[PDB]
Amino acid sequence: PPIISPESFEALRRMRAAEPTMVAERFKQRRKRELLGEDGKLFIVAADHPARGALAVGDNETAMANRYELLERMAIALSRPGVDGVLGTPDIIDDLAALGLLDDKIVVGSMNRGGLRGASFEMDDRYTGYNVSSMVDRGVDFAKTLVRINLSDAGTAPTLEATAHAVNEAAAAQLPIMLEPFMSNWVNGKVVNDLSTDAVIQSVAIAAGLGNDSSYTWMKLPVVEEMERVMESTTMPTLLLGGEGGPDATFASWEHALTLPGVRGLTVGRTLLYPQDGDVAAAVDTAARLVHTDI
Amino acid sequence: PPIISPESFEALRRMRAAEPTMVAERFKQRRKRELLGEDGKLFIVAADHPARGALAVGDNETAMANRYELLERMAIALSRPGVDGVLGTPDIIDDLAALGLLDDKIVVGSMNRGGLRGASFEMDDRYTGYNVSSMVDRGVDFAKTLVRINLSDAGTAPTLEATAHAVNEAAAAQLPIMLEPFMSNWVNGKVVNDLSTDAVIQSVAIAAGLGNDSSYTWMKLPVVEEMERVMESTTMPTLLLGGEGGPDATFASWEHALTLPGVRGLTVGRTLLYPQDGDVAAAVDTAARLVHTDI
Amino acid sequence: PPIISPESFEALRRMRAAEPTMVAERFKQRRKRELLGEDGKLFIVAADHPARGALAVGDNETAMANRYELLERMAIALSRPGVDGVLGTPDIIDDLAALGLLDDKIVVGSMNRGGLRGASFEMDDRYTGYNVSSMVDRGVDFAKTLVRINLSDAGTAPTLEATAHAVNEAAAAQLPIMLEPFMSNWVNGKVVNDLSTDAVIQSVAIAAGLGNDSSYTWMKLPVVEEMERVMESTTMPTLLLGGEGGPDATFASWEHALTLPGVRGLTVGRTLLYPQDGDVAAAVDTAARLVHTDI
Amino acid sequence: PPIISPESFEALRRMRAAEPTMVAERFKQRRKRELLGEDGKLFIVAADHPARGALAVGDNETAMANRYELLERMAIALSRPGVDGVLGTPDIIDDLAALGLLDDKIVVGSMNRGGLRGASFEMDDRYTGYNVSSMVDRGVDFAKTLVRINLSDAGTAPTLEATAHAVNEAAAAQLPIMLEPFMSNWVNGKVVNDLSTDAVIQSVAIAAGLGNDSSYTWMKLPVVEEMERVMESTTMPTLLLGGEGGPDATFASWEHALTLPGVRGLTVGRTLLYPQDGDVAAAVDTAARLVHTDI
Amino acid sequence: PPIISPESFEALRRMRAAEPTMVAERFKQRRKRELLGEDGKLFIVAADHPARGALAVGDNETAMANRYELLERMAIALSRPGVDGVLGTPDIIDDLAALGLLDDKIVVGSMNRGGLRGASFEMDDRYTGYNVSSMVDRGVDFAKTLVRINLSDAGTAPTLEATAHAVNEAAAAQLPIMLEPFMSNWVNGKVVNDLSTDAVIQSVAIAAGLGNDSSYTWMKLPVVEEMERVMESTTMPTLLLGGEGGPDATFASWEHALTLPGVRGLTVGRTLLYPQDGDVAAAVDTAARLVHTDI
Repeated sequence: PPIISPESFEALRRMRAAEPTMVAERFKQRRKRELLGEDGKLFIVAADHPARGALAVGDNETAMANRYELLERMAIALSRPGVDGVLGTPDIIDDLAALGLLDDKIVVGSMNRGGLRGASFEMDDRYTGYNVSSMVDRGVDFAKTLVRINLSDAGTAPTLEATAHAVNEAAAAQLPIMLEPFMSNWVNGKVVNDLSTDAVIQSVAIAAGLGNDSSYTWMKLPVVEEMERVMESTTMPTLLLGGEGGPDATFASWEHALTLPGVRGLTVGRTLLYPQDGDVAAAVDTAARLVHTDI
Repeated sequence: PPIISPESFEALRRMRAAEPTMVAERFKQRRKRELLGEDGKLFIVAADHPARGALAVGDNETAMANRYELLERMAIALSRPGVDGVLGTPDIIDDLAALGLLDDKIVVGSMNRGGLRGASFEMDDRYTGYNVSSMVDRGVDFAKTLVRINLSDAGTAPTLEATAHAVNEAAAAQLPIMLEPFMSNWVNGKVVNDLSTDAVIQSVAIAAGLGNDSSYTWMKLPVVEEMERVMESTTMPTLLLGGEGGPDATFASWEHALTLPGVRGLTVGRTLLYPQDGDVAAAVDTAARLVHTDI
Repeated sequence: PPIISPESFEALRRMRAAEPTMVAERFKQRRKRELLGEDGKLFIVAADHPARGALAVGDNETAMANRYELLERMAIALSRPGVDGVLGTPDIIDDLAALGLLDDKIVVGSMNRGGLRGASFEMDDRYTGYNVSSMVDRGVDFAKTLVRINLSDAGTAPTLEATAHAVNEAAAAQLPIMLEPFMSNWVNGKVVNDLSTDAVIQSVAIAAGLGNDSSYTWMKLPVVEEMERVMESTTMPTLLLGGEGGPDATFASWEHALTLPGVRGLTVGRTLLYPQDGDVAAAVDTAARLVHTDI
Repeated sequence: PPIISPESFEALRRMRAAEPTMVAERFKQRRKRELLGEDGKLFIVAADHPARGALAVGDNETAMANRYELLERMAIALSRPGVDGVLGTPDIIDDLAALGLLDDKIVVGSMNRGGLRGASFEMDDRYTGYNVSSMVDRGVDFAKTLVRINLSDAGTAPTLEATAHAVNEAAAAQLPIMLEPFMSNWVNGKVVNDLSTDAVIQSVAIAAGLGNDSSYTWMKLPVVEEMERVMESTTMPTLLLGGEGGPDATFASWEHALTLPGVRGLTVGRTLLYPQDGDVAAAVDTAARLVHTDI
Repeated sequence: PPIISPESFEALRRMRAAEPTMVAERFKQRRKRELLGEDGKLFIVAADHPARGALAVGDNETAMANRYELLERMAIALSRPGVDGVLGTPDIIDDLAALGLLDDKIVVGSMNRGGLRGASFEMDDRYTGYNVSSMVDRGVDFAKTLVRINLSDAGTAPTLEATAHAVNEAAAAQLPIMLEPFMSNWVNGKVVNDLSTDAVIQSVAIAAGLGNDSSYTWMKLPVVEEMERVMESTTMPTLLLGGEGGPDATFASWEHALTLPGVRGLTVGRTLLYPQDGDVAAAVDTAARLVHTDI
């Protein structure tokens, strides 16, 4: 049985059209919760890919292209016990908020989506989404940024500076800010993130230094080879991401990394929503029971 | 018998040189109306092309080049029952304002016209027209932006960011903002919008994510192949546009798309004004009865 | 006998050097007048070319190079009945002011001179002179901008946006702003304005759309082929300019265009200051009698 | 037994996660001291390299890559008598602060880290770390900037201007600001600082002139050939840096330069932390006794 | 017998190090004087070259490289009767101020030094030194700018605009501002100023037009061929500069130009300081008597 009835969607569409003020109102009447629960772990489902022009999972066009299904898959994930929140661009969060599915959940807002997938300028990842001002006003609990560092692309320069400014603002507002770093290179006209252990470590050392106050910054890192060595890179709270996809082996790598010093949980998207098979509720539970061992 | 006598036009010119404050005065004394009527549909005639250096329809030079005829054709459209409003640049609106043609009408203001037609820099569509400040002050009811996304042109970058800023301001002022997205490519030295179903869908996913609050943003989309699939791209209120031209087949495609979830009406220009045959009223009427079934 | 005696120039020099405060003081004690007289026509002499690195008339170096003669020729023009005012950069206006020659005259300030003549960057015409703030404070009556639109030169982009900002400010301050549009192309490494009828029309449609309020904008257009057709381009008050030079034929073309709808007068420089024969007063009077026909 | 225990690091990781406010609080409760002691000399240990993407010492990857060891090595240095303070990016200082290791110490904050090591854009060293605002608020005692001047790289331009702005702010806040100048060139695709006597002198003359008030600016120079001649370049307080590494000869060169007019001490990192032998305490003490001879 | 004793210099360094507040204090306790004396002439010694990376005079490296000798040579010049003041970057002026050599002297601060000598970007002469704010606060009496205009170098564009802004601020603060214009070209990879009569004239016409108020702007021009014709370029107070060097012939050209309309004196550096021989006092007294005929 679907979490969102076609009747609720009629109300959502109908709301944005004639009662736009209700989006913000329902957002603020939202029941808030502490960032960290009793077990100090966090599990967040991500869906900020579309806004960056990335609808693929294994299926290019479809998958994420259909916003109604994206919302349904999200609603399912959020209904499963263990999921603390969601990460999304303003258009995704407002819908979920309007639908009333964000009570007692953690909302993470994606700030920059400028570096569109496949763009000649995707290293110049400009800040096009949430900004601290709107997050503070709306009550989102967490901020997130994508910081891809391409040494041979001048576009990285303005991105490093803009990220530093984002941290300045986030820290000053005492708003936790999640940075997703990567060392990236142009290979055959496409951007490929370097997932080697040393590259990840170098990206963390760089990202950690961005901002005039790094007391509210978290790391969103990829589970890579030799992960206890990558974790010796920072003292900052870290959340793991589940990229491309590959299945049991994937969950196993997370389980191991999840035990490392400083790791506080997961912030996965592509893999949990749109699993290789047809069972979102199942995939989300696995991950969930991996983060919150229900002690 | 023209809706606009040469006397009215004499009064228009004279006023602009003699009583500039009057333009604003007549604009504010304008009778306002609710955005959405009883049937919740909207039909708007567009004429913001000239300011972007695009006077063609099938006739390059002429057509739109003559501002007096443009205004007449507009006056006719606005006089026909069913037309809720007009979309134009400040120069266009001011004239329709001082000519007393704006009663009970919805005014949409074009914001960016920098990406001139045929320019080497037309992907760098800078904000050269209306801004939220002047719209709020003047009382325009709707804001509109052109967001062409060209993955191989760096000019797209600053346009994405400027559009995000426009939405920030529009949302904060609770001013509905209409975004016209497109995926565009350079082909033989000219910019061509990709009207394939998947391109339109990708452009919507990107545009929707622009801004720090997307609770006041609408979509202005082209009627394309497989349109019920394009509409599964957003939950946002959508208005259809009638590009180039082609006639009965055109109206038929609109009629079908007009039934899709979330579609709220039309925002057409080139086709309704400057109809192939000689009758703006007839063409404007055909579309009007398609948007408002006179229930 | 010159309108300005060396004793008077000596004082001008002494003042600037020894008591700069007197320039602004004499400027504000200036007797002001209504923009439009009883016949609603306007005749302004222009001299803002030097600041743009353009001293030629038919004579490259000399002509305008000598500032003292430029001022004399200006003083003569301003002394002839019929001349309502002058257009100049701050350095030209201040001198004419400190010399006490601006009483009961309309002052027009040149805003942008960045696009220097012969520069590889002359399409990037930055705002280097008067700004609305100083004009409002000083009491200048009119603002003027050069808006050359070169479709193949990226420099046009920032110029369009800066011009839009100038109009924003001018309109908000209720300060009339004169835009001089042109379509320009690079030909043999030099910038040449396209004076064909259709190009002028296209430039007007673009310029008219610049700004968030176009209720205070005027047009400064070149007398071109088929001018009653160019005038069907806008409803805005227009002033004619006399470019290069060529003499009786020139005055005749102005006389004809001067009868067209919306044309309010002249804003000529090179041709009346600097006449082929040397008689400024004669040249000026001819022009004046064409503007104010003593009706 | 390490200065920092596993228990304190765990305490740290947990503070950053659940009590982020404690970082700033512990920072402000910090016991402050006068900039210059009784002997007027200063000895500061530097560790702002990681944030710039430079983890090497003789060992590329490792060395600085492990943040926990970096902090330990820092804790050791700070515990040795003679060390007045530390220079670091916000992430480094924050950890030390939380650890309770900055009492009676001088804190210097690295301002720009944009010019990443190995980047095509490393001459465009943007301001990505501490800014005067956060330093004044937090109570850091000193500001530091890297000013590499590459005559053939346009990126130097914005760096010179940004550095000037940093000095403007630092001076206005009466915050001492340390500039590390260098003349740099591209050699075989890599940036190499010119350590010749004349290059260092030229860099000082340039750096000294940056800012609208140079009454709070210090110099951080490299010990080079003919150093009493380099010191005849400025009247400003200078601190010496220990670059690459090379050992006894190194200490000897410092000892000599340390006697020159205007030299006030050391600000060394790579060499004292990460010495060729396994002894941070030994290396640090040797340096400390070179700065404060205990008169 | 040096003007600045070594005990004075030691006191200067010690001040910059432990009492930076004193620099500003001694600067403000400075005895001020009227800009123009009884004879209305002005003689200023310049030393803002180092900050621009230009230490040469005939001797590359040395000459200006030694800041202590530079200050001594300056102290000598300032001690000679007839020298009204000095032009320098903040680091230069502060030292003199702290050394107490600025009483009853005119202080001119150099604003821009970004266009470093030999840089690929030296036409992009950014504002890196004094700004109006700090000059007004400190009490400097005059502002100075270098405005090199290179028609084939895009870097000139931002320099023209930044200069215009400097004049805006200087005029608004009623602070005299000195502009040093030049037409420059790239010749064999190096920047060479065009000293032909017509080029100088063209540069003046351009510079004079920069700013929104040119009632406080002066000209700093080079003594060139046909100088009474160059002076017919402006009505603005002018000061002559002594470039490269060449000796008796040089003084003679100044003496002649010094009689021209509008010329108010000298602002020379390279030549008076570091004379071809070892007689600073002798070179200065010559220049002084030339500007101030003891009357």
